[PDB]
Amino acid sequence: STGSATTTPIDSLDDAYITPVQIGTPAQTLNLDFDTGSSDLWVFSSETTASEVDGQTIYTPSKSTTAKLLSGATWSISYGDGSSSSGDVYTDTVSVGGLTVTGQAVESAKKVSSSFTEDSTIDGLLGLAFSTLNTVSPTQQKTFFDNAKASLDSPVFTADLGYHAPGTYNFGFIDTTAYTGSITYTAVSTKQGFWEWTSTGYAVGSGTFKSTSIDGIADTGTTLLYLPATVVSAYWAQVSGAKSSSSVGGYVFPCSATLPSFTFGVGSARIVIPGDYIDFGPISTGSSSCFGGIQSSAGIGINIFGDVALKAAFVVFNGATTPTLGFASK
Repeated sequence: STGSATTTPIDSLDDAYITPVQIGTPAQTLNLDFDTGSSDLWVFSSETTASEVDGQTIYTPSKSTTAKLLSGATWSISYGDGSSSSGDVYTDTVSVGGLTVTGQAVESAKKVSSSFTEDSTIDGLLGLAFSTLNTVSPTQQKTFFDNAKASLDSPVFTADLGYHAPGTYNFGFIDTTAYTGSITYTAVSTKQGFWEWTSTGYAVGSGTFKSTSIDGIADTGTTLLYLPATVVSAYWAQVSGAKSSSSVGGYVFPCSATLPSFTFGVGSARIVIPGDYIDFGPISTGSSSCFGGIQSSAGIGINIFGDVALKAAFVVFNGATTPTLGFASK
């Protein structure tokens, strides 16, 4: 089997991407944030505290003839941005782009933190990291991809995120028309539960490539590119007037600037992030200070190849017995 679904930016800055997902019988369609940095499929629901729901579409398990309470199971997750959610668990039928999994754990939110409530466009998350990170207790549950894998034509999914435009998540096949050149594959460590890999270096603009190992994760659920402070300083030093602002919380730059590209290495191959992809717009409405799309990972503990990086590439998440990642230009 295969599946193919369009993913759409939630706003004009590509702050996140939403993909429609069918849950239950009859189908209830919710727009979920596909997140290769976590491993829980959770939704706003009829059980979510009413004051914490503000415009999201909810899953109502009582209206699904295939929903079953997973008795005793609870979940609770906290994300790298400080947001969180928790609740109980149902199993139900879940379909993405024509690919159907029966018996998928659908984690129903009883509580969500303020940033989830405030984002009316995201109805939940669909985790695509390794199932060892799934938070369900006392019986850990499998991700949608893990449940689907055996049925897929090939044990892979691909992320093709757009810049200021829709893109595609495919399951079970590699669309050879969706990229240019060849796909360069690189090793993955699953020891922390992430799609963790090692970039071979970077360049800023037309500058010479610096060969240096940068361990990090491919995370579709993180907006920006988080890299070591040395690398980030070298980038922003090329932008007149750019500075790290403790009050804003990262590097800012004059909105009048034209930004240089940033290149990252995948083995001997190179992925070029155009400068425009690094512009996240005014820090507050009407400001002439703009927020940078490349930020320091120093306070995280891990480098994160988020959407800024991934949207410049066609990315293969290869879930073969030994997982690997593939990157192609597009």
